[PDB]
Amino acid sequence: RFRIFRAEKTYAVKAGRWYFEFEAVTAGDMRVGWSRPGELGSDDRAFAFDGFKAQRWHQGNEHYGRSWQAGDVVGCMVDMNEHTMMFTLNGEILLDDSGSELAFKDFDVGDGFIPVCSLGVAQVGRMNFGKDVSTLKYFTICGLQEGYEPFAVNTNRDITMWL
Repeated sequence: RFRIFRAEKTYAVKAGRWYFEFEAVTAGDMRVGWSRPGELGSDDRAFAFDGFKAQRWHQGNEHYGRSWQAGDVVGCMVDMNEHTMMFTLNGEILLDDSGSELAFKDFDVGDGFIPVCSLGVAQVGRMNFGKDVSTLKYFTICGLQEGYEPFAVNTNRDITMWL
């Protein structure tokens, strides 16, 4: 079986610019990206980078970026206002075959998104939401100046209020 990891769904983002990292400890079959709350990216429920085969997945697959080596770190960026997603591999922005840095675009906000990843057999990968921002490895190279916030910024609050 595959192991699927996701942020707590209450923390889904519907606006703003958000960043997290995924360390590929092994270099095989894993995927990482953004999931709606409710084969990652084979359907409409997630938008994912496949660093094993160098593909972007949403409702199907296309070549995008390049494959990881063990120890590489993927940066995952979503702009919920412009409706775009980008990925970096060791800080370098990945492109599709048309030369675009927009991994995905023009999606509907719906109920928002949470970070997600999938780990296949014998795979090891770790999401870092940046609660300790200094543990992010490539955020200062690409993410910080561009105005993306570490996803942990959205998960520090644990109280809600009504009336």
